[PDB]
Amino acid sequence: ETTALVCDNGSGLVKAGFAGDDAPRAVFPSIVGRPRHQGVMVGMGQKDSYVGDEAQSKRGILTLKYPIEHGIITNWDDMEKIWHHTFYNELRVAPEEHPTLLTEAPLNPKANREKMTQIMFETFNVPAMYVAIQAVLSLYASGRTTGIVLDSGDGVTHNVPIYEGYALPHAIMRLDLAGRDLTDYLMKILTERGYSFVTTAEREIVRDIKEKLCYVALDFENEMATAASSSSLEKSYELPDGQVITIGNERFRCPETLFQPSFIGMESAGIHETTYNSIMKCDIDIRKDLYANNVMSGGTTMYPGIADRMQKEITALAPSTMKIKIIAPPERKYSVWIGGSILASLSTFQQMWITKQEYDEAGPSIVHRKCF
Amino acid sequence: ETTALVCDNGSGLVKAGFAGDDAPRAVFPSIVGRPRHQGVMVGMGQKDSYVGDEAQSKRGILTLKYPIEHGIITNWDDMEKIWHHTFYNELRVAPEEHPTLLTEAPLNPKANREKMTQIMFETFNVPAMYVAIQAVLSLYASGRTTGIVLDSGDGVTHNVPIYEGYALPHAIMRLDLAGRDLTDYLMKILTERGYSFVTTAEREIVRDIKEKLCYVALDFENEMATAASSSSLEKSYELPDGQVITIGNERFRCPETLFQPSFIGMESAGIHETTYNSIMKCDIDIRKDLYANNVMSGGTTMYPGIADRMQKEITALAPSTMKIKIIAPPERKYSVWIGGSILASLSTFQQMWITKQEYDEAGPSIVHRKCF
Amino acid sequence: ETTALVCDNGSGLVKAGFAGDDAPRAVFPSIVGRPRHQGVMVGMGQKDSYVGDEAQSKRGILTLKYPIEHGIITNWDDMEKIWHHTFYNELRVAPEEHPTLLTEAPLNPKANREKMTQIMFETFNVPAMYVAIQAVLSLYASGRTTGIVLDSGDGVTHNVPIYEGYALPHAIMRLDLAGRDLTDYLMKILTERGYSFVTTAEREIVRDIKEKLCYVALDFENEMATAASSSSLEKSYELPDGQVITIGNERFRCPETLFQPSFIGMESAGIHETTYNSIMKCDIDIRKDLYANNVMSGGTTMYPGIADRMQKEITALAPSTMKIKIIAPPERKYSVWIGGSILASLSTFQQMWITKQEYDEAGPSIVHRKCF
Amino acid sequence: ETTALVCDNGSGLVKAGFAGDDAPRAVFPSIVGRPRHQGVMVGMGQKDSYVGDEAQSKRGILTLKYPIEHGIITNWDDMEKIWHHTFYNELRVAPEEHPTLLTEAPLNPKANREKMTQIMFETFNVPAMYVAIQAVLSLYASGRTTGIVLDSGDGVTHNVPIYEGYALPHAIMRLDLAGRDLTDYLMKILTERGYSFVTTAEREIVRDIKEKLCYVALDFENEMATAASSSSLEKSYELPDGQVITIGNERFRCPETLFQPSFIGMESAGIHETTYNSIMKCDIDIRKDLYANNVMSGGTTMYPGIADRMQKEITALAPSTMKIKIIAPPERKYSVWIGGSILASLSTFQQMWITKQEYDEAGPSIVHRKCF
Ligand SMILES: Nc1ncnc2c1ncn2[C@@H]1O[C@H](COP(=O)(O)OP(=O)(O)O)[C@@H](O)[C@H]1O
Ligand SMILES: Nc1ncnc2c1ncn2[C@@H]1O[C@H](COP(=O)(O)OP(=O)(O)O)[C@@H](O)[C@H]1O
Ligand SMILES: Nc1ncnc2c1ncn2[C@@H]1O[C@H](COP(=O)(O)OP(=O)(O)O)[C@@H](O)[C@H]1O
Ligand SMILES: Nc1ncnc2c1ncn2[C@@H]1O[C@H](COP(=O)(O)OP(=O)(O)O)[C@@H](O)[C@H]1O
Ligand SMILES: [Mg+2]
Ligand SMILES: [Mg+2]
Ligand SMILES: [Mg+2]
Ligand SMILES: [Mg+2]
Repeated sequence: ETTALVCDNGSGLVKAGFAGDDAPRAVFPSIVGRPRHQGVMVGMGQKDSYVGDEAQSKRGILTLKYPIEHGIITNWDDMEKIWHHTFYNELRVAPEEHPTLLTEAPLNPKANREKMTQIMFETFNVPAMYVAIQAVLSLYASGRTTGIVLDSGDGVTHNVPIYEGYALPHAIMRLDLAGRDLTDYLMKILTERGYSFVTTAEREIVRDIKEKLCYVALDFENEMATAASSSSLEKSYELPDGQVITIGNERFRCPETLFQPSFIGMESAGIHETTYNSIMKCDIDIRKDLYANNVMSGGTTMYPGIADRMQKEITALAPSTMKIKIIAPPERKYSVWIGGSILASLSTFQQMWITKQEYDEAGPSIVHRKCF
Repeated sequence: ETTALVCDNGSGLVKAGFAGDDAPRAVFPSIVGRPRHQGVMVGMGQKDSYVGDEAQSKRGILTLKYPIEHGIITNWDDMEKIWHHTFYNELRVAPEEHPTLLTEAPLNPKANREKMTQIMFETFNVPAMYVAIQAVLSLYASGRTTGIVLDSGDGVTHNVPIYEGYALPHAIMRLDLAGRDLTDYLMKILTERGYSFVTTAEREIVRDIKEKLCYVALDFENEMATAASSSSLEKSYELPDGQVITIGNERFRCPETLFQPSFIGMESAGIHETTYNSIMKCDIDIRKDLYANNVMSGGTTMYPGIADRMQKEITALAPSTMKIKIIAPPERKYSVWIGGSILASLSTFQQMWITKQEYDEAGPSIVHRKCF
Repeated sequence: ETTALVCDNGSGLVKAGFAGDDAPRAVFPSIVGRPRHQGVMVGMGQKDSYVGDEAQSKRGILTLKYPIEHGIITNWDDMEKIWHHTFYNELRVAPEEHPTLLTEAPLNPKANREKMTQIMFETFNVPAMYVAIQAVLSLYASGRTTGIVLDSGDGVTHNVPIYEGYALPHAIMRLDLAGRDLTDYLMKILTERGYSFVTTAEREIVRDIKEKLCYVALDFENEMATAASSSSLEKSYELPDGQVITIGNERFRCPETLFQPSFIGMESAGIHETTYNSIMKCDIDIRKDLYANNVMSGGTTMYPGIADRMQKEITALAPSTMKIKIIAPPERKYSVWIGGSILASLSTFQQMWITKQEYDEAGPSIVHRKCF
Repeated sequence: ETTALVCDNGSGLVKAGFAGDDAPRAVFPSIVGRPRHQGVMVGMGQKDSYVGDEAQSKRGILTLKYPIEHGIITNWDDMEKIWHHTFYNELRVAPEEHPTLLTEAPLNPKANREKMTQIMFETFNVPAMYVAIQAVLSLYASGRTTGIVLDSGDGVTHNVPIYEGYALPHAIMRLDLAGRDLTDYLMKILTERGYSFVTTAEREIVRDIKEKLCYVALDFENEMATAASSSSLEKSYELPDGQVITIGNERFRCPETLFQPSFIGMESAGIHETTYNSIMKCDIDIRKDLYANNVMSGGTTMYPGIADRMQKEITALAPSTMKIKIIAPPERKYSVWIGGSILASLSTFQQMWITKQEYDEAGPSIVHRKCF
């Protein structure tokens, strides 16, 4: 009993490590694959399920499926299987040796935090566990206690305003347009170039196109009229089969969906008017200290030039007599885990766990009252 | 009950032996001969049928006929007769002593695998038998689990892609241009030299011309224009009657039919565009690992310089940023049997037989569900 | 200038006629044939290309090729040749006399609609033309403005939800399993009966087997176990050479691929879970009016008993408190053209053309903004 | 330069005439005779070689020899001598006045068409010449462009399928059982009556027996059992020396060799299974139009009742749901020349000659590329 596990179960990518380190020892996607062909070799019951890095190598013959949809775990027969791969096959530690700090998104169903709690005790038998909130932990990474958290992950995007210690739950604006629904819009606009990426194996190619050749336009129409002279923007990507694709104005139209959700047909507003409408529901005296502290996190805020368009477009919405400072640390991808490393290494937290003894006599409703 | 028979009934040449050896103990062609003349000696009912090595010695007075057409057994009164010659007269073992591993081509009719099964139990009374696939067994010989199998035998040629354990049945491209239909094109282009090889006895001479003086051109037109100066290429063959033939540009035009099936008038493409079109129907993530593993087998890939023209012409079709590696072992003629020796000598296979007891209560549809 | 041409260039069968009629005056397949043999008669340069009904009569000596793959035109040297056969040799009208209403599939590449537009002006010099969408025009035939369109043609199958005027482009689920890829599965399951249909000339025989003896099972396993007593289902077809085939359980396994795309190995779902997953991405208030309006069209919805299995299997997926009404008109094969006859005969459309004058000053990007 | 010569050099009988006529002006056998006795008169060097009609009158003292064996010219010192008799002594025209249309059998050696070409220019100095194929020219006589040609001449018999313009070279079934090898079987079955016809002078008597008293049985065994009551079939022939022969069942057993090549010991099948096996190698879509067009030609199809047994025995081999129509014109002996008269009298052919000027700069390989 020395250190604690921090198993950030993201909606698209599991991050796990130890309390204290500044880099997780387990980065692999939340993929549980099933083979779908015949299998004529002598390995009949040989590796019926591939999890994580296994199902990323062998993905041409596997029916991949993300077990987590918008932060809501849909398949408990598979999310147990990633955790069994997480502790034994990748971290190589016993679950019974160390406590665990699980993370989840805010506004999740109340049956979701309980079913995570039921598994970590009745299956893995951990000593103690605490389920934090992913938007709280972005402050501990940046070293603040004040700000609003644009936590655009892979399954969900949600602004959470937090003033000096005190979170404001009546102003969380959740949005279900995230990195998984940008891939599905990118596969719909690569069809107009002729390239047909359809199945789940090609879905992991388009996600790799999105992480390499896709930026955010500062102004959208003037980058659109630049694509009329289609020579200075068409970058080329080299597929796993050796083919090439000449992708042009699809470089910037796929992350513009974060600012124009009418492209994929969502009746809401982008991440510049769900931040501005989450500050205009806070109190007027703390409205000045939230403009100067705009913490971003998540994978979907790793695009080139997303801190420019946030600062350019909130300023068009804010009253123009004071400043907007988008605070984007250059390692903000892992920032939910980095704050999870710090908070599990404090002194004022080692009494805030939930032990097995406390879980017995108080039941699974002891986890919802733990700081909401 | 110690070892197992592996009776590879090829479409033109029966290979039989024991499980464990690296060379079959029975190599003789699938020929059942009938005499066609009068027979004035006292041997009236003396040896009315000659099978295999018998009908290769006495072939001047016999009406030879292959019982197997394109892998499909056409005459069950003769294919029983080769097997009765196989077990007793050549292997000299009882059929009831050892199990049997029969091989057959993929995409054969479903009545063909059943009628082989009916004979091996109700006539020879073997303990157990398993009908494998000839394209699977080329991997066990080469020691791989990944690749596409150019299995150009004597009756049929078929590319079968197999990734790491899992075969892809929706991409098998079968082709009925094989070594038997190259003999019939060679007898049609020896007519233009004047030499008339017509009957079935001379058909076994032309097959012996094809196995000795016929190579594959690397480039076809530049070897054709070389034949204008007709002195440096005309090799001579010495017939069984002592005659000679001065064969020239017919050295390379008969195996060019494997790459130009429009010579014998087939509306398909050669073995370079049925391999390339069998990879372009596989999934895109396994398309890279099939280019680097091109297993060849069968007798018709024993020509001089066939690994050159495959590697030279798939490369003209593949995207030119990555490599093609034609894997041609120097004993690939027997490679269907060599893999049959290994697979019958495993530990994870000795439960995968089909016994007589299991065949009784489950009927002849128990053999089609056995790994397709 | 009285009427308009409606040239529905299908992926497998060209339909052309006049605006106003209820039956097209030109039904012939999209086939451009090249002869592949010697041609020893005096007709040396005599009819080097046969198009449509010509290449259906003489198909034994022709290398037929469909110019259109999945709605995407692959060979512009041949698609011009069908149109030159369409206007002059079959409709017998000048192209310069009447405007033209071309149709195409949704989610086609943006270079495909432009290259059709470039040919109809710069080669045939038509007065005006409009490129509609084939899924829109299925509503005008059925006389509705509300519904989802199962447009299972020959090259492509795509559900398009359309509410009262307003199409929903963020819910089109395209699928590349159509009538051409059912023929290729039927030629792979006639091999297990022994019958080898391989070349392109026999491909037009198997397509004629599919249109006559192939129905859809209501329940699949109970029609499969019916084939164990193989006497009451084996229908016979009489080939062009006078042979017969006794086809059994291949009557219903070839259109079951429309509901089980894992048979030909596609990692997607059938046309019952791409309709249900295209309604579950529409808004919840219009989800009730799409269940009661399920327009089918295309050739591949002409099977016996396809309206039964759609209504039987969406009902297993829908919430079971309200109704599903599959609307299948008994002439739904030509329904893309029937709606094209009506829409070219309206009053509110005769200003929605694209003239040659408007095409000059605005360029080929004037056709993509025309109602998407 | 008005008309053209058509010198059909048959394997047993030279036919020559002019382009336009419906009957050749030169019918005489291909016989070059040498005298073999002493010659005691004063005519020492008097007529050392007799050609054609000369060596048919004086044949009792001449060693006759056919210069052509199975279409292959064996003695160029004699085939020049027939042509020198053909142009000057029988047609009485200069060779330099008119072009020439030579005919030959298909599948002849490539040295045979060149050596004919070398003689017609470098010895006779004709203006232009074209070497056609004898099986093509049977269609022009019958006025068709579709059918299979049973061209049973004197040296060779070969089925050639020809569809609408386009010949199919991969289905020509050549057979070396023809009218010359029926004479040699007739001289072997007249020995059992006692009559010994042995030398070449008596060989021209047996050929005259075959052309007068030999028919084809419709059913063979029932005409054989009719010969048990040997009174109603034994016809009598009157020899040149005044003797008579009472020939019985040898009337029909000598042309039965055309349907039973095992009588003279050939390992092949008759002219009913080399026509049926030459249609079963054609494509399946043209297999119906070859059954209804069975053109016969050549001298060996002049027997009484050969159109009956072809139509009676292909029908036993064909699928019995459609018809067989043996098309036998009543002048089919000269039909190779009749088609040669028409094709040399066309307008689309007078550019398809091969002049002396074109032969100089292009060499003797210009004749093989001329429509194969
Ligand atoms: N460098 C990048 N640029 C753009 N998008 C990225 C990048 N890296 C990851 N992403 C997107 O973000 C997702 C990963 O975000 P992450 O924060 O790991 O999700 P989660 O909230 O589930 O942990 C990926 O699915 C990918 O689509
Ligand atoms: N050395 C050789 N070179 C070229 N071709 C060969 C050679 N040996 C055999 N063949 C051809 O390969 C055929 C034998 O192939 P094989 O693999 O025995 O066929 P099967 O699949 O029926 O066993 C023979 O008919 C012959 O035409
Ligand atoms: N009666 C039928 N039953 C089943 N399938 C049919 C029938 N008629 C046509 N088909 C299939 O539908 C295809 C024709 O569809 P069609 O509507 O012409 O496609 P498109 O017009 O989109 O190219 C044919 O290729 C055939 O496979
Ligand atoms: N009336 C006849 N009946 C049967 N056979 C005949 C008849 N006339 C000729 N023949 C045979 O046909 C041969 C002539 O065939 P022909 O077509 O002249 O040969 P080629 O094809 O070499 O010109 C003769 O050798 C003779 O044996
Ligand atoms: Mg995350
Ligand atoms: Mg083999
Ligand atoms: Mg259509
Ligand atoms: Mg002739």
